[PDB]
Amino acid sequence: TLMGSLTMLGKAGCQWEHANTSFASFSNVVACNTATVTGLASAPTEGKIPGIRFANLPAGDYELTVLIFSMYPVDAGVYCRYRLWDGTNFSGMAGAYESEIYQMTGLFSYATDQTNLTFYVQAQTLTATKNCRADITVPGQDKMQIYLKKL
Amino acid sequence: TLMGSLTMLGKAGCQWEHANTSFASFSNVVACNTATVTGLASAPTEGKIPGIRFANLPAGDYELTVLIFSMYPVDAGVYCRYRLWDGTNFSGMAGAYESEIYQMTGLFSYATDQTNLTFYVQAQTLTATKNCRADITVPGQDKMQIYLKKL
Amino acid sequence: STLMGSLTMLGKAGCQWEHANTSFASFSNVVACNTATVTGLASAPTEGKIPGIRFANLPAGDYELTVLIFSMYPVDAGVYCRYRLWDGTNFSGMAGAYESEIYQMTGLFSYATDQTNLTFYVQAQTLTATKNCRADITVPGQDKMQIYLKKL
Repeated sequence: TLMGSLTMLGKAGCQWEHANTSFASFSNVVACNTATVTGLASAPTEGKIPGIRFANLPAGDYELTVLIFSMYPVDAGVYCRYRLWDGTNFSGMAGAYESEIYQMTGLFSYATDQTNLTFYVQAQTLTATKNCRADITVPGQDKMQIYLKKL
Repeated sequence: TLMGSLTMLGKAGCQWEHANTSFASFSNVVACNTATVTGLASAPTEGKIPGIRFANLPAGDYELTVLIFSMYPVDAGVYCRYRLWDGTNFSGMAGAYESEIYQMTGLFSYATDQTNLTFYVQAQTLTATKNCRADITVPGQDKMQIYLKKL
Repeated sequence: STLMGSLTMLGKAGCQWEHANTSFASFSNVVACNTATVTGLASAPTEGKIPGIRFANLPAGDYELTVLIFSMYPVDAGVYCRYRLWDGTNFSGMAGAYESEIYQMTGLFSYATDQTNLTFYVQAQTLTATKNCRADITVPGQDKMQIYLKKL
């Protein structure tokens, strides 16, 4: 069932955020721990970000789960939408407003074998200049686990 | 294993609500898109609602997942309870108060093969006349994905 | 079957667990709670009627642990509580609450070798000393707790 997984332990400085009003992925942050991967999974070519890469994935139905402590809008009074994104399709949209997100789940289907397939956490802020954040800065506490189940 | 799935893409006017103080399913809204189904799944006989039907389902243990952006109480100051319901048992109860639900998960088991088995999202308001809502009115942003896994 | 086992506890007046540990801690036995119902490999935790599930044995592999519970929350306004799933060695599925509730937790756990006497716990931590974090299933016919482990 487990196609692959990716685990990133918290580390000072490992915080992703942007104020894009359109959905956008996060980008590499040098301070992050390298993620440990298993199975068919690898780090995204974009580097240390909330995401997971499958160089090869067979046709089929998949459930993607992101466990992250945690994601939230940085400022009060700001609404942030988050989604899981494979470059083409999205699933598992969620929102945060003076609140946090700790888990996202998405359903994805492929009729043909995939190559170089990356799943991303994306976010959009509903107030320009106000950031949406994914935060694993506290060692020993914060953690991200991403894993893909073949159904 | 993925027993079946049901996907409805968002569309203006496709929102469900009621103000029942007893748990109740939502009812057909004609503006909604026709859902697409895979595997053993079909649309509820009640029509375009948050739910999924299995004309036949083997004995077994099953995890039901509902991904939906989004469900919320229409008015501020109003508490809404939501549950997953198979006609006999409930699972995965959640609440909302000036807040949203994006996902629901339930565990259901059957000792014998089932026929005409429908799973429903149900809701109950804690203030009469004040509605609980499920809302997929924004095309390209909102979507409902319901799927059942055999454990 | 990938369902290694499950544990179910139906709501009952007085079945509420709470503490104010500033460090992550499990809950302890509450006498007013219903006894749990279990399936598969699972058993009730040796600590008693608590948010948790026990696996007297579990083969090496990868597992997803789900807790469905209506509900967990900080007792007081203005207090932040963290919850996490714990197997005595590692944690997963950390969640938080603040004038809000938790209804589901999910964790990913892996074992390179066969496990014996393995218990999974819901643990909590308050960020305001002396202010309780609670798991509440005191309403009969409405509240309940379902815990289950799936082999991946």
